[PDB]
Order: sequence, then structure tokens, then C-alpha cells
Amino acid sequence: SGAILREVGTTNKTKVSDYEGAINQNTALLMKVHKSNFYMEGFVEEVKLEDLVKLGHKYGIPTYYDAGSGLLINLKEFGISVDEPNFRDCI
Amino acid sequence: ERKIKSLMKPNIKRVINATGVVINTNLGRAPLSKDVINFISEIANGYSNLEYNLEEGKRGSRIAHIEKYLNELTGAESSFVVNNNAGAVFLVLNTLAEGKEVIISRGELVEIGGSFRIPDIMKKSGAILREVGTTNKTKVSDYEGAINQNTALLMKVHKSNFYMEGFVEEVKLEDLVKLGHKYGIPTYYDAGSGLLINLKEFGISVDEPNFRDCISLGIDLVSGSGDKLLGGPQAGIIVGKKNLIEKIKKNPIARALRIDKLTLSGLEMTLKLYFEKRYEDIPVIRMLTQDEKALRQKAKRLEKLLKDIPGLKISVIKDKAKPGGGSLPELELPTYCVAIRHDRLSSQELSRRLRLAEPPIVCRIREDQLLFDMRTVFHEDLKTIKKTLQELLSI
Amino acid sequence: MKSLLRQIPQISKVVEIFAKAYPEIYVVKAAREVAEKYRKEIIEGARADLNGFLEDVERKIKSLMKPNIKRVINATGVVINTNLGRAPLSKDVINFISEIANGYSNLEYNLEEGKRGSRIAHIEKYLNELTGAESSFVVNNNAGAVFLVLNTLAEGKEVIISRGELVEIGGSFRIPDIMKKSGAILREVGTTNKTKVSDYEGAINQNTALLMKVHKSNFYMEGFVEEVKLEDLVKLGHKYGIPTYYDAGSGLLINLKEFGISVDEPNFRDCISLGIDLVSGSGDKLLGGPQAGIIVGKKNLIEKIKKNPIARALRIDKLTLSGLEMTLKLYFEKRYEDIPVIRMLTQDEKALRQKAKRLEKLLKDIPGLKISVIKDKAKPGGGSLPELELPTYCVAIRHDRLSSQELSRRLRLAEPPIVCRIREDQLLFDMRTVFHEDLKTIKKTLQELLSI
Amino acid sequence: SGAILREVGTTNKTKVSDYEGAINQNTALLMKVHKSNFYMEGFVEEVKLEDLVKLGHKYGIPTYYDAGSGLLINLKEFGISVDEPNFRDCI
Repeated sequence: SGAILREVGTTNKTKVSDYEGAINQNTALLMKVHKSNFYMEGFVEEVKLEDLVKLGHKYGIPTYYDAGSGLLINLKEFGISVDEPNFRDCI
Repeated sequence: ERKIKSLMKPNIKRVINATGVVINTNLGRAPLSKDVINFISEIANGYSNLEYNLEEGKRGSRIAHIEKYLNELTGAESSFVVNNNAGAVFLVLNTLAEGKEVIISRGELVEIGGSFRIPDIMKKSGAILREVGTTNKTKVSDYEGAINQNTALLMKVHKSNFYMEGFVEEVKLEDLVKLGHKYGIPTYYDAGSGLLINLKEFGISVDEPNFRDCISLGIDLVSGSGDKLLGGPQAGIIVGKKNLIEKIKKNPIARALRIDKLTLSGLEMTLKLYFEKRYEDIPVIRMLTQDEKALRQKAKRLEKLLKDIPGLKISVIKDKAKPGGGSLPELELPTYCVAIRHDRLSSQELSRRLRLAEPPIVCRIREDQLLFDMRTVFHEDLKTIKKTLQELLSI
Repeated sequence: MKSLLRQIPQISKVVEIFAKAYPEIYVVKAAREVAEKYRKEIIEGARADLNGFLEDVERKIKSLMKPNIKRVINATGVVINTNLGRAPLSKDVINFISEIANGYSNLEYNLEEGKRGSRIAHIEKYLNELTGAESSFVVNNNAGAVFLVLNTLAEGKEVIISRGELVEIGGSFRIPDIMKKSGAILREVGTTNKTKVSDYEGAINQNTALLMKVHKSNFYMEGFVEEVKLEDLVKLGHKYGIPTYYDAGSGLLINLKEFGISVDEPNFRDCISLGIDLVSGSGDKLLGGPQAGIIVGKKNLIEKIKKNPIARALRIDKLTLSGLEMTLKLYFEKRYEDIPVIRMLTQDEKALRQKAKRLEKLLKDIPGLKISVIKDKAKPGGGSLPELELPTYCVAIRHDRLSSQELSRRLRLAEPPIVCRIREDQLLFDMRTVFHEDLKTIKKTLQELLSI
Repeated sequence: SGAILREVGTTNKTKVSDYEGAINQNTALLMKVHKSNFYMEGFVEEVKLEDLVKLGHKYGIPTYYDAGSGLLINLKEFGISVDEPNFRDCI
């Protein structure tokens, strides 16, 4: 894709600090990918989305979420209780 | 009288573990057998031949006492031991890859404990970190593809305190050895659990890796904490090729990591046990291998003790928990909990008061039902359990 | 000669002879070794009698079952004896350790909040109080404590140190060798015997991150020798804005003159209040504790050292951590006589003779023993007090049959083993280091060596 | 002097590996100075003079000893027993 890849944090855990820490002159994009075809349990940490946006509005960098599952609406409305994100809510 | 009690007491106190988690990072990992503790008590009581060789009457290496045990149990060429596993990695890196590349799966860059992080230490290690594959999946090609002139080291970390399910792929150990002997690169496995023997022999069926087996697979180096699945005092344990061990040894940083007199001795005793197949004598092995019947056995001997105490609702449930905390993330075994509830007091306030007892007791909470897992409880605790509850509830 | 070799019993019958006598795995390892020794000695025609076999397979088993690591009876009169395992521990301590080790403990657990907590947290409160520094921390041993403070504060920057202070203590620790691995760049001022203030001031620059001073623990220079007064380093620091780091190494917790021993040995309390920013020292020297690197000083600095991702490779074990709190407790309770290294060095000259003659009284009967008690000046501190010269009573001995050398050798192979000074074919025993319950053990040791 | 100074070992101790370790293309000189007006006791190690010579005759390097005392003869011959080094013997 031509982009230069900057991998912050560690497999199981990632704090907000790790993101903010690697920002710079050449940082054009904050990207978050949803772990769709696997999952980690055990000692595991993830960056809350609101945090990334705040962090973006702070330095003036665009945020980009790959949901992948591409879920249109809230699923809890149907009786399924899951945290799966959706476009509406993510926007 | 209460000030006198507090005004007299150590910040560090023994604690009664009811959580049913054998390797409990917070509660002090593997606790120690009386025989060992008496061997330790004896060597600390006066002077001893720690750095002293008695035959030659001149100074000697304190790591010499033990390395005989490790060489025999694992099968490796030589061995060594440092403060903990943290430093056992940091030593192998700064020793064998200062300034050169180390290849490792992007799935295996772990954050264990609050301050340890392979990417954050390996950095300070001076080694350059080369991360192959992807989070969930990593083939053998990924490892092979990032080899080059600078590649000093093929490192594989065992995900001790987590696991991945769903679509996930891992590189086989036999595979990483083949890849090594191909390019002439050494293989370094951080077991972390420091499992010393096959675990299936005792009826628990898991794939957890162990020294003996990891070594006779052809890995060049293997490390692990002593105070995890080994059942001993805190120690970084390194076994493998002689040429490498000697290089690690000579590293001037190995002195800032050399192990203390207490843990050294206590380890020799712990190792002596293993040679004598006395497995039941090392706490973390017996606890995890106890008979399901054995656990009920202990569950109802406790319930028989608390029937008299006022306002106590006692029941024995059969629940499935996850025993291994810092070493066995996926494991799930059956154990008997004595769930209790007091009409006057609520589950939350109860824990709180139990943590402030003398001795203090720490346990699990699930739906306003206090729970005592018997997998971690010693017999002499039962009398103290009953004596602390009746003091909280009839006072 | 094959009928004298067919007399050797097979491994299974040795198994039967000692059934519960000894573990099955050792006895088989003791028959296999003794059977290769009798197979080779009879083939070469060196053995006509096989009767020593039953006794010899039992000795191997006793031996093959024995710890390489054993308690040993120190007669050299050296308190801090690096080879013999530095500061031994009071029963109170060992019990407090025993207890924390027999089960689970609030090691990493805060009971209040019911949430994990730093294990370093239990101790530091004691340290801040005894030393008077702003904050404190603890790592495996002083070795790594140096390494930490350099790599935290000076990686890639200049550390100025006196050319006279670059020590080699122990076998593999060397300030230049480690400082290198630390990553810090090493600027050495002055010269061996002399080093004035100007030498420090003079090599300062933009890249100078640290003014380090190491104490000469295991040696000393006499003759034309100058040294820079501590009060002067600190002034030099506070002038240019540079932290000062003192490796005391002895880890002396208090003023030592208060006990009647008059030396200039520096101590945390006193060094901190002088205005130094950082100080370290081993826990198994003059502290009297188990093995540990102890760092005290300015908060901002400790926080920095704490945050360093190597701190986790140095972090102390459950045993040393506990034993250390029990031994710091003692110090708050002015219980000094309970920590062995302090009591052995502060013992009354009278006390010493008293034990000297109580031993003499135990060796009179034993055959061929030439027993005398002399008053000698020796040097008690091995790893922390090099110059200290104190009077102490030794029971010099000599046997007409055996020579002093052989005697030492056998004393080192006894159970328990006893190591002691040699001086002109006169075995010596300095009572500085000897516990009373040993005196009986000694006499029972000697009577069994000479009369057997 | 204009010489480039390469300082091996440590204050109290110095083995032979320390000298041999720092040898290279630039090394023109193996020098030992005698501690005339001071001395060290405690744990102390020094490099044997027979050893420095063997070392130099190995790489083809000259050895230079600054006695300083400039003792001219063996001093034990007068009943005073010390190890002070002297010209005749050192040569």
C-alpha cells in the first residue's frame, strides 16, 4: 500500500501511551483493526476507541477503523448481547 | 490491644489462599516445602561453602553446586541460573545478540507482569528485534524469510499468561530447529513456566513444554522461572549447549544477576526432590495433581467445622476453574468450593474483613456468594479458617 | 581370576539388601559405580578381598545423597567472608523467612485495595526512615544496583570517576568492565594514589551525566595518597548541576563509632545527609542481611531507576525480600546484637578470651593435642572493612602425629566441615566467627579424627 | 610525551589477559611502573614480570620498566628481606 508501518504496544496488551508515544512528523494515520477471525483471552489490554479519537483531535491526525465485519446497526436491539461495533455507532 | 497487635506486625505476612489458583502472581507464586525451608534455614544459620570449594580449599563458583542437577534432569550440555527469568532472557540476548538481529513471532511479543515486555527489555538488551508473521498466524516461511547476515538468534516465547483461539497458526518447534541447523543459527526457547518434566505422566493432559523434552528436541537454549511450574524459589533457569552457556557465564552482567544464598540452597533441595521422584513434596505439583475425591474430602471437612457458627449458610459446590495463573492460561480443572453466606453481612464486606484477619484469607467472589477453592488450601488452615470467622461474626 | 570377578553380586541383590534403608534410585547409582571399580581393580589384579564392597556401596549412597552446599564452621575469624557466604542470619530472621516461604503471602498483593501492588513497597518505608533519603528501591545485589544506576542515568553519556576507585571486587565484578556493559562512557580522572578535586571539575562537560565515587571495600593504599572529600564532590555537583552517585558497597546502615569501633567507614544515614543524590551497597555485608542491592536517594532519581525495564531482571526474590524486612525491623528496634555480623565485630575483647578458654577446656583430654591460647591482632572484615585491625583470641593447636597442613585438609572434610587459618605449622582458630554451639562440635570432631 | 595511553585492568587487580587484550597495530609499548611511594593491601593482583616479557616476545613488542627506586643490586644480600626490584635482576 506504500504506507510505512509503525507497530506500537505488545501482542496481548496495548495502552494509549503506546499510540501517543510513536506519533511524529511523518505520522499520517491512526489505524485500528477489529480482531474478527480470532480473539485473545488471558492478560489482554486494548485501547478504548474514544481514546484514539481524542488523541487524534489532539495532534490533528485522522482516525481509521477497519471493522471488517462491517455491521450496519446495533445488534443488542435483536436480543444478541455483543460488543460488536457498527458503522453508525463508530461514526 | 489492637494498636499493640498492629504496632508489632510485619508488612509481609503469610496469607491463606482460597482462590484455587496454584501459581498466583500476587500471592507469591510457588510456596515451599518444609524440608526445603529447613535446608535453607540451616545454610543461612551460619557460614557455608557457597563460593568455597572444600576439596581444593580455594574459591569456587557458586553456580557449580546446582549445575550438576540441571544437566541430569534436562539432558542439556551445560546449565546456569540467574536472579529470575526476566534477566535470564536479558542475559541471553545481551550475550548472544548485542547489536545483531533476533527473529521472533509477532504473536509472541508478550507483556507479562506490570513492567516486563519482551520488546521493551530486548531493546535494553542491545539486540535488534525482528518480528515476523502476524498476531494470530505465523508460518515457518515467516521465520526463514527474515534471516540474514545480522540474524544472530531464533527466539520463541511461550504465551504463558494468555492464549489465542479462533483462526490461529504457530510455528512447530521441530520446525524452528530444522530452520536453525539449516542456516547455522542457534535456537532459544523461553518456556517461562520452567516446566521440568512431562506433565501428562501425572494425569493432566496438556501440551505445556518442558526442559527435558524441549532439550532432546534439539533446541540450543531454554529458560524459565523457577518459582512457577518447577515449584521452587525465584530463579532464572538456563540449560543448553556448552559453548553457549560458557559465553553467557563469561558475560560481566551475569554477576549483577548471580543468585542469592537463600534461593541457591533452596533450589538444590528442590532439585534433590526431583531426582528422588518425591513429586508429592513440591507444593505446586501436589496441588495440581490432587485427586478430585481428595478435594471433596477437604471441602466437607471444612463444612463440618462451620456448621456451629451463627448465621452461616454453607454449601459445597463442584465448580470448574482455571488453576494456573502465571503458567497455565488455558487449563481448566474441576475442584470443590465451600460457598458461604451470612444473613447479616454481604459477600463484599466479608472478603474485606477476611483480608484484614490474622492470618488474612483471600478468596473468590461470584454473585454475592463468597467462595473457597480447596485446591490451594492447606490442612492446618482449616482450624484457622473456622477460628477467624467465628471471631468476626460473634463479635 | 574370573571366579574372583564372578563373586561380585548383581545389581538386584544390592537392591534387596538395602530396601527401605536408602532410596532405590541412589543405591542403584552406588552399585554401578562400585561395581566398575571392582571390575577394573580385579582385572588389573589389584584386589583379592571383596569384603569392603558392602561398606563402600553404603558410603557412596551417603555421599551421593549429600548437598554440595553445606553449613560450615568458620574459624578464620573473618566476619564478612566472601567465600564462606558473607553475613549469616539470626534465627528470628530465618523463622520469619521460613514462615513467608511455607505458603502464599501478600508479596505482590495489597490487602487494602485488594489489588496487586509492588513488592518493593513493603521495604522502602524502612529505608526512607533509616537513611533519611527522599525515596528508595531494592534490586538483586549491589552489582546490578551499580549497573542500574549507570544505565538509567548515563547510557551514552559521560561518567567521571577517580582513577583510584576503579575496583575489582570478587571474581567477575569490575567497575570498568560493567560500566561498559552499562552503556555509560567512562571518564577517569586523577591518578592511582592521588586525585584532587580539580581532577573531577576538570573533566566535566556537556556530556557529563554523573559524578561517581566507589569505596575501596577490599583493599587500601598507604603512602603518598590523596582523596577527594565527599563534601567537595557534592559542592562540585551543585555547582554544575550534576548528580553524585556513591557506591558505599559495604552498605553500612549506621554510625559505627557508636559501638566502640573507631573507623571512618561511611554509612547511608550520614552520606545522604551530606547531600549526595544517590547511594548504594550490598545487603550481605555490613548490613548483616541476606543478599541485596540497596539504593537510596532523591525521589526523581529513584522513580527513573524504577521505570527502567531492566529493574525487572534484577528484582528481588521472595526470600531475600522477607528476610530483609525482618532485618530492617531489628534495626528500628535497636536490636543490633541479633544480627550476627554486628555482634561478631562488636564483641568484648573479654568475651573473646571467655570463649577461647572454654574451648581449650574441651580439648585437654584429646590425645596428642598441643593446646595454647594466644592474643593476636587480625583483620575481621573481609569484604567490607579492609584496614580494620582488631585484637582477638585464637586457640592455636598442634598434634605431634599429624602436620598442620593435613589437619586443615581433614577439617574441611568433616561433618560439619571446619575451615581455619594456617600459620607456621600452627593451625589457628579465631573465636571472632565461632558460635558457642560449635565448641562442642569442634571437640567431638577432633576426638574422632585422631583416635580413629 | 606524545604517547597514546592505554590503561588495562583495574586499580587493585590486573591479570595478564588485560595487557594482552589491548594489543594492536598501534601498540608500540608494554610499560610497567613500580609503586615506589605507596602500596596496596587487601585483595590485590599484579602482572608478573616474567609474564610481561613472554607476552612482548610473542607479538614483538618492547617492554619498559620504570623501577624508579633504581636499586642497583640485590638487597637481600645485605640482610634486609624485601622484593624491591633491581637493574641487574630485571634485565
